[PDB]
Amino acid sequence: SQFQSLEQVKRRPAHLMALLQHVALQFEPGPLLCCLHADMLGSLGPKEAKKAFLDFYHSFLEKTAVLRVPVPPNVAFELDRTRADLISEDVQRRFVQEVVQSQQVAVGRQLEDFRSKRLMGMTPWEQELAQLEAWVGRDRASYEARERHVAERLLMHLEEMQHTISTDEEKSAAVVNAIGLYMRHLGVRT
Repeated sequence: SQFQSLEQVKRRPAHLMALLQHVALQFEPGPLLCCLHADMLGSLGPKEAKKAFLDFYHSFLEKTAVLRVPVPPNVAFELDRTRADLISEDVQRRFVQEVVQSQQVAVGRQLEDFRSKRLMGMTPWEQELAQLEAWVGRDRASYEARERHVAERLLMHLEEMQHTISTDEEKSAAVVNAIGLYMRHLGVRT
């Protein structure tokens, strides 16, 4: 049930990597990557979250952003009229939540597609995910360690096959960096 929702998969590194590889090769990766980085932003302090939000802006909200996601007109309007310093923590959370809300449909459809394809054996790394099923155990920390180990191998593999993400080197690089950033947040060594 790791794929029932983004909330459930965002915490499972190996399962998330499989989903990421699927999306990166079958859809526009922007929406899902945006949601993951937005969640990551929510676990940072006021100071760190401020710098992280600017990166989030440059990666997913700015006009020339390679991974630009469809931005709510209200947010885009306000961003173009708000100075970085003027950005309050409250206003920042609003922008993030509104942006994340507008990605739910696309990400929801992508999760749906992943679940259907998975039943047909049309999703990557199913063998690894299957093998993890036998090791949940009684110790959550030891299981979590196993998940991070598998995810690391999947991340290494995705980087090697970077060119298959897109013919645009700027795009594939942006995707790898984006996934790398979030995986590091889950304790997955790059």
